[PDB]
Amino acid sequence: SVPSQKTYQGSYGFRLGFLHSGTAKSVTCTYSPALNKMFVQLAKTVPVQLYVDSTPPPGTRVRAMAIYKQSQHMTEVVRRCPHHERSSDSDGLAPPQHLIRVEGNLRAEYLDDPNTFRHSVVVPYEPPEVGSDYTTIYFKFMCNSSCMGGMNRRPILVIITLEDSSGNLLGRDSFEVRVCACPGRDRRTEEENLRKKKTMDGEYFTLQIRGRERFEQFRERNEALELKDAQ
Amino acid sequence: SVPSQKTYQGSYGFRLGFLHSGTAKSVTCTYSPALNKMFVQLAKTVPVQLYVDSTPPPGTRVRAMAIYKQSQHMTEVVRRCPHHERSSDSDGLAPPQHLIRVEGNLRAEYLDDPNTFRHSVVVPYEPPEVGSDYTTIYFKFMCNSSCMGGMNRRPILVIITLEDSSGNLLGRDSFEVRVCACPGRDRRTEEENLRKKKTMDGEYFTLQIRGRERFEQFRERNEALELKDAQ
Amino acid sequence: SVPSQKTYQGSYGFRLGFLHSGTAKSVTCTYSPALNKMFVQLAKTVPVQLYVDSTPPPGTRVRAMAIYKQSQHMTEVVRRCPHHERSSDSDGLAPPQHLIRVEGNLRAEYLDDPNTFRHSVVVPYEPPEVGSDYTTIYFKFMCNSSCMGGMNRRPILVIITLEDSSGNLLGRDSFEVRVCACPGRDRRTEEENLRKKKTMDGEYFTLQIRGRERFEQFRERNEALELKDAQ
Amino acid sequence: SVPSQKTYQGSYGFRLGFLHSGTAKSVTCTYSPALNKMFVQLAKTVPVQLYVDSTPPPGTRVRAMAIYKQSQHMTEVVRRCPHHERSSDSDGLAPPQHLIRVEGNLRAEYLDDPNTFRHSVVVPYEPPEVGSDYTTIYFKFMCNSSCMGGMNRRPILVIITLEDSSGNLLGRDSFEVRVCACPGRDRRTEEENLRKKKTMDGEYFTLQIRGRERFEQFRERNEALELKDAQ
DNA sequence: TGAGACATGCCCAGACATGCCCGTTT
DNA sequence: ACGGGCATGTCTGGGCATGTCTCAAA
Ligand SMILES: [Zn+2]
Ligand SMILES: [Zn+2]
Ligand SMILES: [Zn+2]
Ligand SMILES: [Zn+2]
Repeated sequence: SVPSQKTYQGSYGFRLGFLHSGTAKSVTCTYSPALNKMFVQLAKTVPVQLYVDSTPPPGTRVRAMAIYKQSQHMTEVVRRCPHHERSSDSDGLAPPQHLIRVEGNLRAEYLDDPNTFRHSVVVPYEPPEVGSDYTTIYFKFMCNSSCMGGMNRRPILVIITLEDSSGNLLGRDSFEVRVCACPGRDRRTEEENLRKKKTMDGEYFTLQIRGRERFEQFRERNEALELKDAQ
Repeated sequence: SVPSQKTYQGSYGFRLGFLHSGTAKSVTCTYSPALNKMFVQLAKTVPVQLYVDSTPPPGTRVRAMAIYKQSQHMTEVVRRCPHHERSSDSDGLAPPQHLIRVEGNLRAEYLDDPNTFRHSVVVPYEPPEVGSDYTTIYFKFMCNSSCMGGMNRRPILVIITLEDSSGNLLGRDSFEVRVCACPGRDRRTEEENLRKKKTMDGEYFTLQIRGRERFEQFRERNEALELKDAQ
Repeated sequence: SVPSQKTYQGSYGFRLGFLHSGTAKSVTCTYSPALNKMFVQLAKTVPVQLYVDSTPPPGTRVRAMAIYKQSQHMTEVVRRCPHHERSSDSDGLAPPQHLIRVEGNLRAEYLDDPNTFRHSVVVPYEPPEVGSDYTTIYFKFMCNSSCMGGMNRRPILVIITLEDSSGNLLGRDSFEVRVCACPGRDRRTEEENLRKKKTMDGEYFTLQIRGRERFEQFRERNEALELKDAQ
Repeated sequence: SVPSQKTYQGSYGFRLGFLHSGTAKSVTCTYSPALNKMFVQLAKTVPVQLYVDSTPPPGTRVRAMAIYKQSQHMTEVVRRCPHHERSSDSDGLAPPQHLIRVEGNLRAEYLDDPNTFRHSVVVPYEPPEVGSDYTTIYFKFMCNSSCMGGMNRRPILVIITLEDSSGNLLGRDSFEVRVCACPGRDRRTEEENLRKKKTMDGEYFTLQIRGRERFEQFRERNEALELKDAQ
């Protein structure tokens, strides 16, 4: 079974938010909106902001899980490479197989589901600190997005979800994460192969569309991309 | 007896949906909008969606059984060549003789009717989560649609039924499959054969777009339209 | 264990000889000396000549065995593809797994060694028929040099050997065989990629060789290829 | 404890020999007379010849062991990386953790010396088949020479040794290994960086040659000799 | 540390490979 | 009865991907 990744703000307008990269511990963790992807170094900290309109009811929790992005791999549980699964790199509260880890919260709980066989981590929801309108959370990924025996270069996706005391869904969101050794580089590169997927390709193509009422449906459809593009 | 490929939605809405993606020569899957055919590689994952209207009673199961579309052999069991049939992989819960399997679903069941010796698989039916509005089971075909001493190029058609808790009918639909090597290829090419095979008649509407795949999906997203005027 | 393929005429000057192709059942079996390779169709007859100086002692036998040509494959026994291993295409005297078969000799014996696990066939040595100075023998190969589960396109090598009553070696020889569906074609093609491996490549390269006495060793060495080439 | 590598021909003039393969990135194994190094891909065949002036006593054995080359790690037992170790390969006759395996020899024995803890495999010595004047033996290296949590990019040295019935040293020789994914390329480079690092001292005669493949062949014959006057 | 410059495992668009199915000549 | 397109599985050199080492400048 492959858990959903469908965005769903729920009745609390739950959604995620990230920070920029170019100061202190930034090159060791950068986010590119154009890709909605987080580039980060093995075992280094990645901060994430939880935004919510109203306020979650008592007992509310926040969970984080990973699924592969590509379809031929989804059904495959995202484990940790074997080499690393055998290392003292564990605060103690978190099992060695788990890829994702919450940093700085002894209230965090790790789960290795009996049925789905999926790996996840949960923490009690906490209200924003007076001043800011979000609750930042810290994550750490324990294997490179290219370890053999592990993810094996298969792009992964992190699904953050807001569940109630009973576990029921209340809101969901997600983002792509690539663990590596040169976040800055890999980000540029990828932001480049994109800034080269629009210019490099410019040729035009036509299409025959029968139906007076149908043409206006494709017209107003394509007349829409003509705006959100040249800008 | 012989299984019917009658497009029987049922009284709930047991239909089919497939992911819209490119058709370059490097992908493992790619659907035939037109021919309702599939082009997944050997042993790769096949994402099959299942929309509906009303939730069937607590027990409805889904099943998969293959059939050769060609009238000549449309009465012969769809097995595996003794080669791969003599091969066991990471799956100690799914017989080597069966063609179709489901990925991640320990609730699955593979059986050969003691009357038809038919290869079929039945996996429990789960309803859509909160937010989303459908469900997709992950199928995996274990043999090329051209392996000598088996299917042997004989085109096929997967019959996905929605039989209730007592094996009785309650929904059904099907689609063609082509376990080939370059899914993009035998999709770019097995498609043009229906893009020069006839000239036809009619007066469309002129509408040109932009983009390579951006459009390759656009003109592609032009087939699912006029199909509501014949059968 | 990979049996030897080292040519060895022995004390009887044992060696092999073939015929030309371009008459009757020729296109269904051709030999190209430039390659010392026999191109032949599945299940069709291939004739081979056994030449020997003196005359083998009483009890002498002749064996034929196949080994893969490429090194990463030698250690692999040359079996028959699974599809074919299950067919009535057997005179009865010869097991279905065996690739090589002697045609027209009920005195022939097939072996499936207990240790080497190799497949072989043997026949009592017979003197030339008055007139010719050789003993022709007939072979048949029961799988295409490209059957999956079988040789799988891996080039094979046939080692004919002259053993005594006890089994001791007395002479050995060998030749390359490719089973296919278009011997003529495949032969030309290959005789072409060769007639294109000498002309296509002509550039010269130099080499520094210290040692007065050593230079004359490479001189008389290369001064040798200058003769057997332009001719 | 660290085993000796000091060559030792012994009273039977024991020493190894290798084939003469090329460098196309399609080769799976390829030795270097220059570097006296083998470049084989993961789990592929590496034939090693065994020459001996006189035949050994009844019971003589050949044992092959690996050692890290570098003085720093020369005391660290060579094991398979965590990943490949957790893979039971179609060779249940051999320990899942042994780096070196032998192919096609049921009489082979794998070892885990209690004291030293080193790993090695042994096989009974076999006299050269008539006509031939040496014995080859087939090995496989179950792990790239850079698996992490394994050799981890550390060069190793395989020490073939000839021991007797009562395991006494009889002779010994060795060679360098590297398990890649491009034995062709990797060797070209490594061989090239030597074919530049040295200038040597002397008077060199000049010999022009025709043909890249042929030239490369002499060049090899010549670099091998240029080693027969170094160490 | 920040940017090259390697090192070394792997993708791949574009050929090649190889069994066949026509159709038509010596 | 041997040259010709054809349906399909597959090889391959040129390039790309991804961790890590190395030297000079805030
Ligand atoms: Zn790892
Ligand atoms: Zn098959
Ligand atoms: Zn076969
Ligand atoms: Zn390994």
